[PDB]
Parts: sequence; C-alpha cells; structure tokens
Amino acid sequence: NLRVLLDTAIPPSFCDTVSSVLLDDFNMVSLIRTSPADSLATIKQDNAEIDIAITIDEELKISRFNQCVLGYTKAFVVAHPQHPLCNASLHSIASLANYRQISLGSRSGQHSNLLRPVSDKVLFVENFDDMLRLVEAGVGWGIAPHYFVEERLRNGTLAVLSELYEPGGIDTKVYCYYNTALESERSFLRFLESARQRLRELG
Amino acid sequence: NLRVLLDTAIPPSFCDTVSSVLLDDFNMVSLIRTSPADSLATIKQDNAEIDIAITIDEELKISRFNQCVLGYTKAFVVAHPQHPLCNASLHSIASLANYRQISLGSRSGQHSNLLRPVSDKVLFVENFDDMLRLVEAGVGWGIAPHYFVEERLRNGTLAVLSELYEPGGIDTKVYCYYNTALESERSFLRFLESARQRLRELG
Ligand SMILES: CC(C)n1c(NC[C@H](O)COc2ccc(CC#N)cc2)nc2ccc(Cl)cc21
Ligand SMILES: CC(C)n1c(NC[C@H](O)COc2ccc(CC#N)cc2)nc2ccc(Cl)cc21
Repeated sequence: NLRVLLDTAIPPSFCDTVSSVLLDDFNMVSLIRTSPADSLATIKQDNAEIDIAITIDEELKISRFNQCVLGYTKAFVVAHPQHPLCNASLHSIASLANYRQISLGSRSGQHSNLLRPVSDKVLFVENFDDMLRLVEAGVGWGIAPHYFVEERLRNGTLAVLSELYEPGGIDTKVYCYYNTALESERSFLRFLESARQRLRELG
Repeated sequence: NLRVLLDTAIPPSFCDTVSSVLLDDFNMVSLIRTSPADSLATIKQDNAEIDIAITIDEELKISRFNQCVLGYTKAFVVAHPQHPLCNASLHSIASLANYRQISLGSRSGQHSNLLRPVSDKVLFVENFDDMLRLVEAGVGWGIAPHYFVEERLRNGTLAVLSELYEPGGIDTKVYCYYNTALESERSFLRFLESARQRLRELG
C-alpha cells in the first residue's frame, strides 16, 4: 500500500526511526533494501511502484519523483592496516585512483557521478559485506558506511585513509525521493517532520 | 609566490582564517576572488598559476590538482516575500524548475552539475549582489550564501523557500584544490590542519 525503499548505506538506526514514524499514519507499509547503486534504477521502474526511496545516491530529476534531504551520514575509505597506502598521506589519498578499489556493482552497469569508482583498477561486489571481506584480505580498498566499519576499526582489522581528505569521515546527504502525489498529504509531511526531528535526536 | 583563489560563496570569516594561518609559513601570498562558476575554469588555465583554490564547485579530477574538504557552509534559496511560491510548500519547491531562477553566469558559459540552474526560465548575473538586487525586486528566485542573506531575512525584505527541502539551509562542502606539488610540504599540511581546526572553532 505504501512501498518504501531503504538502501544499504542507511544505518539500521535510521530504518527503525522511519518505520516507527510511518506506522503512526499508515496501515500497510512495505520496506525494501537495495544496494545504493540500484536504489534509483529501481524507483525508475513504474511496475516497482515505490512511493518513497531513502538513499545516498543523487540524480537531478527523476520523472515522477521529488527529492528532499532527511539527514546526513558518514562514509570512510578503508583498507588492510598494512595496505601500500597505510600512512594515509595526501600522496596516498591521491593514489587511490591507481590502487584497486572494491566498488558495489549495479544491474544496469551504469553509475551516478556520486557513486561511480574513482580508480581504473576496480572489482565489483553486490554489498558492503562482500566488499569488507575482500578488503580485510588486502585485495583492494573501499568506501563503506560508518556502521559497517566501526567494529573492524577498533578491532584493528581495518584502517581509515579518508581523514586527511575529510576529517571525521566523508559527509554524505541522505535523500528522500517521494512520489509527487505525496506532496500536500499531512501523513507524509508528518513522516518527514518526525523522521528528520528524530535524526537530529540521533545527531 | 603563493597564489590563492577564494570564490564569492566562501564567507569573509573563512577568508581571514585562511590568510592569518598562511602568513605564519609564507612570505608572499596573493588572494584572488572569483564567482564560484569561474573558480575551477580559472585554475585550469596554466598561465593563471593558482597554487590553491577554496571554492564550493566540484569536478571529479582536474589535471594537476588534488582535492580535499576544508569545511561546510549553508546556501539558502530566497525570493521576494510575496513571490508565487511564498508558502514554501513542497509543491512550491517542486515548481522552482518552472519559475525564473537568477543564476551566476560563467566566462566559459558551461556549468558543473552542482552549480548549473535547475530552472528553464534562467537569467544570469556576475555576482550575488546583482542576484539579490533582481530578487528583492521579484524578477526571480536564487540560491545565495548564508552571509549574503542573513541581513535581508531579519529585515523582512527576503524570504527562504529551502527549509522543507533541507531544514537549516542547504549544506555545501567547501573544497580545497591544491597543486600536487604541495602534498608532503609541512607548510601546506600546517595550513590545512590550522584552517580546518579554526573553522571547527567557527562551527
Ligand atoms: C557517496 C560516496 C562517498 N560513497 C561511495 N562511493 C563514491 C565514490 O566511488 C567514492 O570514491 C571516493 C574515494 C575517495 C575520496 C577521497 C578520500 N579519501 C572520495 C570519494 N560509496 C559509498 C558507500 C557508502 C557511503 Cl555512506 C557513501 C559512499
Ligand atoms: C552548491 C549549490 C547549493 N549552490 C548553487 N547552485 C546550484 C543549483 O543551481 C542550486 O539549485 C537548487 C535549487 C533548489 C534546490 C532545492 C530547494 N529548496 C536545490 C538546488 N548556487 C549556490 C550559491 C551559493 C552556495 Cl553556498 C551554494 C550554491
């Protein structure tokens, strides 16, 4: 009845904040997970009949969807503590373009400017687990959401490279792509107001 | 000796923070202002011999320049308090694409995805003063930096539309594009460390 896409980069804390708020107003609610790389490809399918996508991916205008900002999350670029680039010097960070990147693939094969790989040496996976497996074994480096990485960092098994590029981790906006229909529906503006307010309570 | 570009979107508070820090290490320092729309076009000119650009504009890789994040600033979309879109409803914000936008022009005529206009009805100017003139007279709407707008907002002469798109104003990263040469130069890493640290003191 109300279909909702949540990409894999959205912390599960955000996913309970949304579900909780939506259930106040809506009777039937469906929650679908996607790779960030497949999130916008999915809502562009009319048959998929998504009503709301919460995703990190951005495009300037999709046909029947408006865009707004729900909040902010932090990606880090990570590699094996004894990776070529372990020192994390600006030179190291410049060289990311030359060392093998572990990137999320996409059904369509295409990628947004925001999400495509920065490296020529690229090896695709389907999710951030497949990614962080290949990375603890040093096959490459990858960008992954904070919540996927916090453990393996204090567990010494992974190291951050991003800090000299963007201290505190790479800020990424969480977009809300909503069917135009839902503008001027108190139920949705209520979802938006609450979801946001409760993620300023998180942040 | 050290040429530094600062685009017009960089608050003048950031511009004193940078200059102060740079003077500790460097003897001869030149500060050049540019439209955000002309900032990257300028450093791509080899003859221009820029060593550092501080700008809101982003491209994935310029030839002899690396990129990093200095901090964050806030744009707002603004119009005449009695503009068609005064209510600032999601429908209003969706309609930005149809009402006349006052945008900054560029020498090259071309624009980055990040900075190009969202509207078909578009009227170019050269700076945010020319912009906010045309906007208080309701010829259109425009996105302008916080520091350009704070006065005319509490002076009732301008109204915000952005809030339902991005509460608190549209977060935009401030990029630092530095000549590859300056990586592994304590003087630059000192500038970076201090400039950043003193803009977390601002923020
Ligand atoms: C939104 C973005 C941050 N992102 C990506 N991938 C986009 C791109 O391939 C990332 O490449 C970069 C590599 C290095 C640097 C600078 C440094 N250090 C910048 C970009 N994958 C993501 C997964 C999760 C999240 Cl939250 C954001 C991701
Ligand atoms: C970096 C960006 C925010 N920006 C721009 N122009 C880019 C683009 O033309 C802005 O259009 C938008 C219009 C509406 C919305 C959603 C709402 N409400 C989003 C984008 N010009 C800028 C001037 C100063 C600064 Cl700091 C950022 C600017």
